Amino acid sequence: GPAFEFAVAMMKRNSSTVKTEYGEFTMLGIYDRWAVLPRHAKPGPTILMNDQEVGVLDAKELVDKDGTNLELTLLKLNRNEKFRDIRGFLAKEEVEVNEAVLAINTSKFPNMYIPVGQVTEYGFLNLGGTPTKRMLMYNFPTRAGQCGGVLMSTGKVLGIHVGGNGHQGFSAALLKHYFN
Ligand SMILES: *[C@](O)(C(=O)NCc1ccccc1)[C@H](C[C@@H]1CCNC1=O)NC(=O)[C@H](Cc1ccccc1)NC(=O)/C=C/c1ccccc1
Repeated sequence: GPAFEFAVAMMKRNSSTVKTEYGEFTMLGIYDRWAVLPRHAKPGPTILMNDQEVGVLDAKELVDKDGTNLELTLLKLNRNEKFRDIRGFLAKEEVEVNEAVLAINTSKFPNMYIPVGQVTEYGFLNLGGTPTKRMLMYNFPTRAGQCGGVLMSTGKVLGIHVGGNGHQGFSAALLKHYFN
């Protein structure tokens, strides 16, 4: 109930639809001109954000202290408007919750919300041939076009949807320290 209300407002204020050469994704703006996509979106020097061409000043593919994939890319966008600052909604470590909502904002899934149920710290996953850490898992059959979806509970932005095996979905935990 509260989590859906939270999700809808978060998506209205901070999310957008992006197209790269690799597809269409939900994008979440974090603060200032820094946003996040799934790594596999592979943003080039320009992206389409709500159909408008926007320059990418800088792009950072995140890894842990061993070089292990986190499956997030951080993007600094060449634009006047600043994102509302949502770092206070990001945890310091992986959040487990009993009820979460996954929010999608593309041309395909416009303004769609999915109650995924329980979110568990899955940790390690071999994600399409790549060893990947800090995965959050939910037992909903997510499908192609949901990448970049934003995983939320009431007052919490938990992670970004980056993959699925047809039966379970996985989110990269969105941690506060990535945005210091
Ligand atoms: C998203 O990337 C996605 O929704 N992409 C847009 C898209 C639209 C149309 C066609 C194809 C893609 C995708 C979400 C998955 C797909 C099935 N269910 C989901 O929730 N994610 C992937 O395709 C990722 C891509 C990837 C991740 C990391 C590095 C490089 C690429 N791959 C997987 O989820 C693979 C999973 C897997 C599981 C078991 C065994 C082998 C592979």
